[PDB]
Amino acid sequence: PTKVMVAVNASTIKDYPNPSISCKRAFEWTLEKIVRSNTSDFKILLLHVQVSIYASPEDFRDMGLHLLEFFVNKCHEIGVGCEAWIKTGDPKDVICQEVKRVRPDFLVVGSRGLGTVSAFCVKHAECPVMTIKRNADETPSDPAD
Amino acid sequence: PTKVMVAVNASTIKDYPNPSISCKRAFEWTLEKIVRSNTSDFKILLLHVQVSIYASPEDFRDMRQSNKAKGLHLLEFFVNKCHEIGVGCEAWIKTGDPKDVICQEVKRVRPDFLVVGSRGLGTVSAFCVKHAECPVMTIKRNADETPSDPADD
Ligand SMILES: Nc1ncnc2c1ncn2[C@@H]1O[C@H](COP(=O)(O)O)[C@@H](O)[C@H]1O
Ligand SMILES: Nc1ncnc2c1ncn2[C@@H]1O[C@H](COP(=O)(O)O)[C@@H](O)[C@H]1O
Repeated sequence: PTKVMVAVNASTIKDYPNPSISCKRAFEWTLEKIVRSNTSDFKILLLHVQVSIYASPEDFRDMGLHLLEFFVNKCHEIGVGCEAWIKTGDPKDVICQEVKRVRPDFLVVGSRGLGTVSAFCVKHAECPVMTIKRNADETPSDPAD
Repeated sequence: PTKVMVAVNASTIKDYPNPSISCKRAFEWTLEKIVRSNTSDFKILLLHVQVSIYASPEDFRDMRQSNKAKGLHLLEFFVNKCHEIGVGCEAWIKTGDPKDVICQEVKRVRPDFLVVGSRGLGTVSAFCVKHAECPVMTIKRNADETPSDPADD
């Protein structure tokens, strides 16, 4: 079973807990075009890298995981096996550290196509890397978003 | 069926008409890890980018070693590889600057993704990842087939 690591992160423009447009597209494309209906031939490894006094009812209302849950649901829905977890530190380094630890067959990263993370992975990950850029119609006017 | 474009080129260290170590690794890896036994779920699109008076027998040997011929022999190697395991394929040659042409071909043919080998030098693979208008899979060579000078392919 081909182990596909998918680096997933939060959106900075879409409200929380939405995944970034880039990693969502990358994830969905991978399921559409790579996994297809062959759901037992692949295993998705979802990695997200992450960087008390109460005085009124209001303070209780005010009071990474929900991201992972979005993708785990997507996998469950079409029946692909997955494992999802969080590690801490600099995302591009940690992704690479996790590639050498987990040894997935390849790494999927979205990319905003700005020329940080996706470029470093391609350069340094110790497995093949699939870089997926956003569709034109879902690319924000400012590509950095 | 997922259209997989695979950019293939000739080796400069291996005698002709051998594929480069990197694109060979790239192709074989894709068959092994992506296509697997599901040979009808994928279609391989093999692209090679290529960069008359005869006076002596030697001129005919040269012709047979031209880029055109280096090109076709290259395509035939991969088409045989596809046919052997029963994966549908299409293979052709375009002319010009390889990185530019690969990208032009991506937008013309519209494959679901592009597979390129990579020597891991930090020319072609990095340009594709940056510019191709489809997903790009970059596959580097195994340690044990990487020549002492990584520029060699
Ligand atoms: N904090 C993170 N944790 C896991 N993956 C990340 C993280 N940040 C970025 N990525 C990956 O990098 C992609 C964006 O790459 P880039 O545009 O080069 O920053 C996202 O689609 C993710 O695949
Ligand atoms: N003439 C060419 N035609 C098609 N693909 C090429 C050509 N030259 C290089 N490539 C692709 O670029 C890869 C090498 O990438 P790089 O080491 O980054 O130059 C090869 O493995 C091929 O996948």
